[PDB]
Amino acid sequence: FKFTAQQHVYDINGVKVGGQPGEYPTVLIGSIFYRGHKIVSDGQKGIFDKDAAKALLDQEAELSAETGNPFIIDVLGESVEALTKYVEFILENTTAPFLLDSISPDVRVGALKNLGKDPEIQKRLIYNSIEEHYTEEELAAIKEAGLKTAVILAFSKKALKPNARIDLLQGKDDKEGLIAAAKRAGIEQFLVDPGVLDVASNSWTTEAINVVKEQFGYPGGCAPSAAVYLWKKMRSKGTPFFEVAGAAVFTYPITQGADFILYGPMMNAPWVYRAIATTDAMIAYNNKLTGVKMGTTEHPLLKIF
Amino acid sequence: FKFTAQQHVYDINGVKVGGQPGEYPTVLIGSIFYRGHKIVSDGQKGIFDKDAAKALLDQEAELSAETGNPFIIDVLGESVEALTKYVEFILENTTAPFLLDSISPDVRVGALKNLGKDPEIQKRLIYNSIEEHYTEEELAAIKEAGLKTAVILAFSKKALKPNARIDLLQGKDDKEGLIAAAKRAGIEQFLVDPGVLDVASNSWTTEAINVVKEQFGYPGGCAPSAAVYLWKKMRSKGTPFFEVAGAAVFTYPITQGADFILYGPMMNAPWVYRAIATTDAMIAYNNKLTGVKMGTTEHPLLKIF
Repeated sequence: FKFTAQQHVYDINGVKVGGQPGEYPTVLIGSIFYRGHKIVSDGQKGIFDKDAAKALLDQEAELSAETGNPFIIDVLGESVEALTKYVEFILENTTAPFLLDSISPDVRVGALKNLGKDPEIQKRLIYNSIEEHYTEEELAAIKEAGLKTAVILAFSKKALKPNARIDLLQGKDDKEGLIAAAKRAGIEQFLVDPGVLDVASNSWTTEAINVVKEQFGYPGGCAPSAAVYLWKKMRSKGTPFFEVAGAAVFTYPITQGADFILYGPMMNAPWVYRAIATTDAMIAYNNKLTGVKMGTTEHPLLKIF
Repeated sequence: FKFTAQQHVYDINGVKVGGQPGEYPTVLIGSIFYRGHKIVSDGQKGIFDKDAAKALLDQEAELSAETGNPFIIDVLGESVEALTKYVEFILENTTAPFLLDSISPDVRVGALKNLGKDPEIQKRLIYNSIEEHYTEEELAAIKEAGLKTAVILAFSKKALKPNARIDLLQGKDDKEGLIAAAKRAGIEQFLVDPGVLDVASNSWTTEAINVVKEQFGYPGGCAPSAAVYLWKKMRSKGTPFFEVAGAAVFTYPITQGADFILYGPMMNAPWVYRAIATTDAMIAYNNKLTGVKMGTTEHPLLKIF
């Protein structure tokens, strides 16, 4: 299958994201300094294991080189002080782009203030996320930082149908669309995450990704990790049950033409990369029938066999 | 996914197979007495550990009850003596349908000859397979047995592309094709397996399954286990890398609307059931969008969470 709209392929400090199915490998986004991460001893001050963080980053580079799946780091923080330190460390200890990420918007806003309108921040920092309840101070913070790429969380807990993403992105009635809001903050590149409620509803998330790519061509992806970790029945079964079950959830959106996955904790990268790379290789082999051409030689199809 | 043709749903001794995606759970087909299966002490005579074989069968029943994925047993033999004894054991020690399976047509034919005319054989035994080298003797033997269900195997290194596998199935030029051959043997129910050449080309297998369901409405599935076991680079990595990779391969045809998977050795059932059930739950959650109704309450979506 192929999408009608010409697909946006963004180049985020070397990382290609988007395209027609089989054109580009899945971009894999691993979480670090998340709530309960054992390498963080104090989430308020940002006291973290630099050796263990470096080792996770080096492992991501090695898996990325093995499969050809590019990586963006999901950097989480619970305070301005902590997320600022986390971001400074990520900037120095990898070349990867990264998500500035937090549960609390005020943590993202505060961290942007500290980081300033640094040209490296504009090239490597992706705002996570512009959500339905965005504030003017949030858009001002993004604009002062001079950011160019954001995750658009195209999720409304009152608008669960895939077709409603057209309304959320474009706007409807008196409501400014999320794309219009991002553009006001100076954002030019939109990674669309339609949101995941639970594991089963990942099928609606992936259908929403298809609508967005079909009609607008923005790269589409999602973040099923929270839904997988709340599946206590699977998680307590141990190896390899939790891993294959996770693999089934994380690969599913890719089988329907999604462009990126937030796969959760980076410690799971070794099995996530191998499953995702397997799905990419099979999708790209289908190119041979569709005439769709790979946009890079760094593709799992040419690497993992 | 929703398929053009009206789908054929077979009821094989209580096991539902086929339909629109999300209508019925994936049927999982585990292999027993395969080459090198260590519970077999003599593969020529069919001497095996009956308690160990019973333990695999009981485990399949337990996993099936957990997820709601029905099971058919893939019963392999390398001799008429062995496959006859294997079939007699499976008849008495499970209620499940099974594949009468051998690489050697002579072994399949010989074993079928031993089993005679038996309504239990006609209801439970699925011939594996009607394939490109079929003989009139083999069709006559199937007709004498009064079998009604067969695996139609389009695996041929003279039919690599999906549309060439459809030509093998429906017939072309001087060939009646595999479906026409099965019908002359009195087969009325066709489980179509386009074959797996290698891991990457599981997408071509899946494209062939899609054409079958689009045009004919016959249940479609495949047997990717050999291709996964021959993947030295991935298998070398061990647990859980081999399994998540295997799960990516086995779930992929299900994400594109396939009806059944031969997942290889029954010992792998514990992780195969957990991955496949996960994909099924996500597919069934789509049912409102596709306009599909579940045909049963025994569905992973209603059981595994």
